[PDB]
Amino acid sequence: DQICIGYHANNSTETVDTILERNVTVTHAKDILEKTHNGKLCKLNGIPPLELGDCSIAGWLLGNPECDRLLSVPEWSYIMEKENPRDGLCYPGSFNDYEELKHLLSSVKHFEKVKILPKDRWTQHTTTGGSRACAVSGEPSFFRNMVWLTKKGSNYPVAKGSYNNTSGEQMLIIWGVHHPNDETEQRTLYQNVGTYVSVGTSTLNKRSTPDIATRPKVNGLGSRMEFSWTLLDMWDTINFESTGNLIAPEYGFKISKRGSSGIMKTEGTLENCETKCQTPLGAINTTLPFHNVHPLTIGECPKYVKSEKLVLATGLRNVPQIAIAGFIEGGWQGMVDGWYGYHHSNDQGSGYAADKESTQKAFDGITNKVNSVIEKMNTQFEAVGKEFSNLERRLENLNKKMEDGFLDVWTYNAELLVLMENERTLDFHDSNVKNLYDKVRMQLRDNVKELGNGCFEFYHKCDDECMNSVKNGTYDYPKYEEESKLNRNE
Amino acid sequence: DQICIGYHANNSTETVDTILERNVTVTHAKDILEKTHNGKLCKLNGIPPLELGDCSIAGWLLGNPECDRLLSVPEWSYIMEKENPRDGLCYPGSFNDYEELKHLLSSVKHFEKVKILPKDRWTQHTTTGGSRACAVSGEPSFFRNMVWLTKKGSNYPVAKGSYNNTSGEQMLIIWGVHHPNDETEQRTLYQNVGTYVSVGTSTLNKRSTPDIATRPKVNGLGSRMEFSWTLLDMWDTINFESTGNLIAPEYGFKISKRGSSGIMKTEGTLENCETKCQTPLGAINTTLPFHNVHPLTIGECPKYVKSEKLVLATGLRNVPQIAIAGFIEGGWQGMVDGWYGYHHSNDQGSGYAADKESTQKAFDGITNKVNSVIEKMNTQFEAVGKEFSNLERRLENLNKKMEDGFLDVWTYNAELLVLMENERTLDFHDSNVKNLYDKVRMQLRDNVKELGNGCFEFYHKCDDECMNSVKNGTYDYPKYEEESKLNRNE
Amino acid sequence: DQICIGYHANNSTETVDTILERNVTVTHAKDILEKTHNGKLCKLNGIPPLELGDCSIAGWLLGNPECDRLLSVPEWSYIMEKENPRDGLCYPGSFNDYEELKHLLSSVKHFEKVKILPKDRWTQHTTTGGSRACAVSGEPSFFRNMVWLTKKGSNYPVAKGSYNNTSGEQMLIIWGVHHPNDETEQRTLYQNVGTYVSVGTSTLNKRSTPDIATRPKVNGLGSRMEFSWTLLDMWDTINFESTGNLIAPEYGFKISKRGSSGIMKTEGTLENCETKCQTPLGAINTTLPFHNVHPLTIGECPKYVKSEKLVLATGLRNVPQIAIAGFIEGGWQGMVDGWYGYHHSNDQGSGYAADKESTQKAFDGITNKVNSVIEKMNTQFEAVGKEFSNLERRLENLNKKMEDGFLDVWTYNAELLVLMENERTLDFHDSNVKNLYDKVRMQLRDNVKELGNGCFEFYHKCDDECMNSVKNGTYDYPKYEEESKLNRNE
Ligand SMILES: *[C@@H]1O[C@H](CO)[C@@H](O)[C@H](O)[C@H]1NC(C)=O
Ligand SMILES: *[C@@H]1O[C@H](CO)[C@@H](O)[C@H](O)[C@H]1NC(C)=O
Ligand SMILES: *[C@@H]1O[C@H](CO)[C@@H](O)[C@H](O)[C@H]1NC(C)=O
Ligand SMILES: *[C@@H]1O[C@H](CO)[C@@H](O)[C@H](O)[C@H]1NC(C)=O
Ligand SMILES: *[C@@H]1O[C@H](CO)[C@@H](O)[C@H](O)[C@H]1NC(C)=O
Ligand SMILES: *[C@@H]1O[C@H](CO)[C@@H](O)[C@H](O)[C@H]1NC(C)=O
Ligand SMILES: *[C@@H]1O[C@H](CO)[C@@H](O)[C@H](O)[C@H]1NC(C)=O
Ligand SMILES: *[C@@H]1O[C@H](CO)[C@@H](O)[C@H](O)[C@H]1NC(C)=O
Ligand SMILES: *[C@@H]1O[C@H](CO)[C@@H](O)[C@H](O)[C@H]1NC(C)=O
Ligand SMILES: *[C@@H]1O[C@H](CO)[C@@H](O)[C@H](O)[C@H]1NC(C)=O
Ligand SMILES: *[C@@H]1O[C@H](CO)[C@@H](O)[C@H](O)[C@H]1NC(C)=O
Ligand SMILES: *[C@@H]1O[C@H](CO)[C@@H](O)[C@H](O)[C@H]1NC(C)=O
Repeated sequence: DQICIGYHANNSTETVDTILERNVTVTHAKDILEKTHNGKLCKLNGIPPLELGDCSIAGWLLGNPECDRLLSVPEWSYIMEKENPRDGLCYPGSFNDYEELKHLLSSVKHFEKVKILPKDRWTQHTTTGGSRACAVSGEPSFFRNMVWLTKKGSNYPVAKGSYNNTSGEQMLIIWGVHHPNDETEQRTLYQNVGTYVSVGTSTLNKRSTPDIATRPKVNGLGSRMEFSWTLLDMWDTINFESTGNLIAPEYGFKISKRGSSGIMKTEGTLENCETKCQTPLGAINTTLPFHNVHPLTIGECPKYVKSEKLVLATGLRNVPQIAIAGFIEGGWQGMVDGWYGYHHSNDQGSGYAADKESTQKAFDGITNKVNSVIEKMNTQFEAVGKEFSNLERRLENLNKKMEDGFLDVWTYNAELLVLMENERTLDFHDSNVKNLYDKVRMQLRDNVKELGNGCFEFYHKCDDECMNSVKNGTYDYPKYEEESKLNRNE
Repeated sequence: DQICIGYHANNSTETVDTILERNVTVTHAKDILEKTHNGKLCKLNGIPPLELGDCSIAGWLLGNPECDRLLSVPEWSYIMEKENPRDGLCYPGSFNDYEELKHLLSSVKHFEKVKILPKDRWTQHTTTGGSRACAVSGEPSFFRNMVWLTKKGSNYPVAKGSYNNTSGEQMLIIWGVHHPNDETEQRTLYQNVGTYVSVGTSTLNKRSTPDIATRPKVNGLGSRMEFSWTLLDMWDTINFESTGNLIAPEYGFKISKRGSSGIMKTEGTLENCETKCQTPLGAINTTLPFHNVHPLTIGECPKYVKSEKLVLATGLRNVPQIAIAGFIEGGWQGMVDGWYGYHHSNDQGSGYAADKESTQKAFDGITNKVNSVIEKMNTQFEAVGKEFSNLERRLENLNKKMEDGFLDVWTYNAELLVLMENERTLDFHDSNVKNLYDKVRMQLRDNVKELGNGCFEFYHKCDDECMNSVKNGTYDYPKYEEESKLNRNE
Repeated sequence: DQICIGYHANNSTETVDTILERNVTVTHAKDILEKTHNGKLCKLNGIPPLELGDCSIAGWLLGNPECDRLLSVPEWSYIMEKENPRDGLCYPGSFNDYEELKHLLSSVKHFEKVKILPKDRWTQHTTTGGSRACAVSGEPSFFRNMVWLTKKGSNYPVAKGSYNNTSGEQMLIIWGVHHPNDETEQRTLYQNVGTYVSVGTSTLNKRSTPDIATRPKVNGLGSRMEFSWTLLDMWDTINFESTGNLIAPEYGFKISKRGSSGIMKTEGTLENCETKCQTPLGAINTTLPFHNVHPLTIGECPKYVKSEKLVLATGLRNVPQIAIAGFIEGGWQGMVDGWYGYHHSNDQGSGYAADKESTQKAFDGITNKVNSVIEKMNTQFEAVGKEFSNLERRLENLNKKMEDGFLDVWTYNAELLVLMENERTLDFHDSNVKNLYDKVRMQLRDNVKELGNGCFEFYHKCDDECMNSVKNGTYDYPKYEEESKLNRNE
């Protein structure tokens, strides 16, 4: 008769990394890093994004004639913009606080265009001005959401306009100021020199004066146009007053829906698909705590790491070599129902077996460990992306260094955690096997003979019921004291 | 004769969490998180705070007529301000670089008011202006710390004034510019059109021109007042010059004391205590590495975590059940003098004991562990809290993201550290018990018989001195070697 | 005849720190923190720095007469500047966006000065102005890279100038505006009142008006000069137009070489030495992952921490005290071959030996642990250091807070890592020795008698070949079973 204690081995080729060893083959493993994507731009939670195409945000809001497909725009989940859009400001100029406007748009999901100043109200001025830069079918034209005021006859009276925000939400209003190239242009367009443009709300007070100077020609013109924006609160009034050089708004954008959104810089096209996580390269469908696809992401997505491999060991170490010995020589390829178990060879045949309580405890421990590593990570809606102007380099560097530092910290945390946990579980398995061996040895006492390979040779004749009692921890030592004593002394 | 090796158990119900198991009952535990406060706003280090009430910082510094109780304020530890103060700028207008001024006030603990420009020196102007917006008992009034200059007769001469900073410390000076509603108001107040206000120091050069336009009525007036502030260095001069629309200062604020302070947004009223860490909800009396009361604190306070439980295990696992058995079947409820011990049973009675060396070593190790966990955390006087305007949303988002990232980093660190250290301790105790058993077995050798439940049956007769020796570590094997061989063979 | 198992001891006094106990003496240890430096300012990768001396960046770029040595500066690796330089703006004034220019200079390694507007093209103006502030050898002078335009006779015509950037790279151009003290000075210099300065590029449009007011006297003058700068793109034009108060540039700075440089604030002088890492206190010459010299470094430098000691244990605990006993009583001073070994004593002699397999496994384990700790840290180039004005205190506080937080996080990480891995290394060594003892006992079975101090006593007579077989792992139990059974019973 004979009983042996050993562990389980299979044909797996999965390897993990520990703090003491590299490339350790294991029976089972779990990957906690996602490295794949579908390479497509899809809908987020069932709502399609807003595809700007070759247009810019300023061109969309101002009403560029080449962006006429965006006159009415439905609800969106995020905005897709090209890195260097072509159709922006057709008339050369600037746009004050552009990055602030984009950041505000990062948390707006829908707009509603409202006619706040009808074009026909300017009954004392000419409202049909145009330029060759914003030309449609050769003929000169202008922005579709703005009105250009010009003298009627040889008179430019004071232009006054007001609007009381009775819409129901905050309103975004954009106006502009014209900077001509020479005094002849100023006198031909506005008939007076020394003009002003005045805009004032309950919390805003701005006055601007045109600048007349020769400038390098952009898009064929030496003139410029400066645009400004404001947010009109509910039940608040905006006033306009100008003696010349005023580009007046005809529409105002009301914030109809609010939420978490962002601007994605991409050159692709929307495709028919759905997802819950979106990256500039493609969507992610995963349930793991890490990924290394792209730092910029929109939606509820796992943390981003600069790691090419993060594998948690779950099973034992694969050292399969092997009367039949025990755990000392190596693992077993015949035990296919548990991690740790027994092996017996008596008169009524032989065979393998598997201990239940120890395997259950080890399995529960490993499951708790992996769940604790996974669920201890906070996931929220992250839309990390910001634009800075050419005079805001220090702020941009600060933002970049902050993101880089946090990324490095989390990379170090994940790597060290996995490296140490793999070593601990590998030692845990050996400790469990040794504990089972010690328990069996203590329960058997002097009635058996050790062999040095994890196997015990019995002195008495142990049948199947006695082996079952041994495996279940119900061995009756007194029942075999007299029997085993005779052979031991002989 | 029996001598058993075991550990201590009690009737505790405290539970700790490890990385392999959850809700593990322990004999002793230590809490390293505090979740309680007294809910009272009250003194920091013996210095009462500055309670503004319904007044804002701008209203206090300018001298709003509704804040006359603040015209002479003593030392303070921190400033208490409401979220939306009611008595600020009685005259509608704006304040330039308001948030920078508040940040500067975050490091000032006392002000001294110095009369730098007496009201009676303006002998060629009228210095009794007022408005219905700032009215006391119905009659018009004005800010108590500034002078409104108006034409005398029908002339407004050029106004000049200067001050040389001979006070011994840095001084804060505030001036304002008036923006009328129409030309008639400008003519009846200053008699001139196209005026300027010039303020200049060694490192400052500012000139402003009033803007005349129709604006929505706030507090009944279409006019606005714009205020600016500067910091005048020691032995430096400030120059004022204006042809109209100048609100001139009468007082200056010199920084008498400097230190660490802050602005707390609460709606409560000062009460009586003597604390050292203040939160907007209440005070904290703690000696623990962490807390979860409120993020924004003033003083030296523990690190803030988004954790509801952080308990460190400092004792053994509580297995209640135990002739008398050993550590195989569980712990003892009758050994009340230590962690690891013995239990002997000879003809002269049977009682418990306690090994002192092992218990002392384990106690020292656990104490060093907890002190290493607690004492490596750096604590310092932190006054987190900053303010941003409507046109600085990117900066606000950057600040919030930085604070949140650091908070999650520390949360993960603390939770993982506690989870691992609990397993380390629970394995340490079992290893110590195993080592004690192994040492006793090795020094006893063949003279005893094992029983598999943790204790030994003696072959000779062991009196009290022999048990004292085996506990001591000076058991004499040759003394009983001949006697032991006699009964072992039989 | 007996054989013992023990470990290695020596005369070292190195000390390490663990999490359960402090001040542990180890046989071997590794220091991973450098605390030393040369104390000199040297050349980075063979390229000497730019020594500004008593000059500022503005003084060097504008051409202060005292800073006449920095007119043909060659390529540099980093810039050395003083905290309060003496030779800056000789004529009192300001410099708009000075900090942005200083930040841009941290990514430029060479400037080429090209003449864009020669001083002789101003045929209708006087270009020989000067002041007593910027005086050389008593006679008045001015900046060497700037031109002061004044009236010729009693006329100041419209001054126009332009330049097309055909140099081959981006250009840095600096201009200025003069602010006089009284109308008499303005009439004496420019003959016109109500002048302007206009500067325009493809993406820039600026207009300035002189300010005439009485100011405190700095350097003997009540007048100021305001300087501004731009970055001209390739194939772009800059236009200058002025009716007065224009300080036109004569040279433009071409970015000839771009890289990663920085500005170091020091009061020292350059010395003849080479280095790869530079700090304001000296140069670092290391391979270690950490240092604690100075937070601000330029080059490839280890991470900075606030620790005074970081030592990794790579050996055993030094407990030297010893028939010869084994590992129960202490280490051995005579077994200088490895870490773990045996001592044998038979009739053919006695001596010490070592087990090569276990020692090698432990050695590669410790080496792998050390390499894992050191190599996982990411290093790169970062010229840490930024400047902020007096109105940007919140931004400076944000930068300081972020840097301090990251430094604290990394210090905590390194300290806890060192403690836990030291503990695990000591436990590793103890477990290895115990495993060797268990292996020998298992292989030798009943032919030997245990003694309790790590030594076995053979029942048979074991010669040198049998001892070598025991060390080898090929001890033949049946070959000695018959003889060993005879002596044991008697
Ligand atoms: C571990 O395996 C990887 C590939 O799986 C190999 O690149 C690396 O060199 C291996 N490491 C060692 C120490 O053999
Ligand atoms: C704007 O409309 C609201 C609601 O009708 C009204 O209360 C408010 O007085 C209006 N504004 C003005 C300036 O009349
Ligand atoms: C995403 O993965 C889940 C697996 O949990 C699967 O059920 C689902 O169909 C997948 N969806 C897509 C769009 O691939
Ligand atoms: C263990 O299994 C044996 C099988 O022979 C059975 O007799 C015994 O009652 C079992 N004991 C327990 C506690 O399940
Ligand atoms: C642990 O106990 C708490 C309450 O004491 C309970 O809320 C929680 O669900 C328990 N966890 C498990 C895994 O049983
Ligand atoms: C201001 O006073 C100091 C000393 O009181 C003096 O040195 C300085 O010259 C004064 N300033 C002026 C402009 O006179
Ligand atoms: C126990 O050991 C100590 C050694 O310090 C000795 O002084 C004492 O006498 C011993 N006690 C007994 C009962 O042997
Ligand atoms: C330790 O012994 C070595 C001999 O190998 C000797 O060189 C060294 O000086 C000794 N150190 C001390 C502190 O005794
Ligand atoms: C550890 O050794 C150092 C010597 O470098 C000593 O200063 C320190 O006090 C020691 N630790 C303790 C706890 O005494
Ligand atoms: C500047 O020079 C480039 C070629 O070097 C030329 O193409 C461009 O037209 C020039 N600029 C102007 C305004 O003519
Ligand atoms: C720097 O360290 C290296 C170590 O390899 C050494 O050879 C070299 O002389 C050192 N140089 C200086 C300047 O210390
Ligand atoms: C010991 O093992 C080595 C294997 O490398 C073998 O060559 C040698 O003969 C063995 N010697 C003895 C005495 O077993």
